[PDB]
Amino acid sequence: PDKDFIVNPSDLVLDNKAALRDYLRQINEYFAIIGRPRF
Repeated sequence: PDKDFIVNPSDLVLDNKAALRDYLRQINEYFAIIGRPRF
C-alpha cells in the first residue's frame, strides 16, 4: 500500500462526503476574489 488517500479508501471512511470537504477548501478561494473576509 503506497498511496494513502487516492479518493477511494475501499469505502472505509466517509462514504459520501468527499467534495463537501473540497467546498471548504475552495470556500476561501471563492470569497477571496469577490471580497476576502477582512475589515
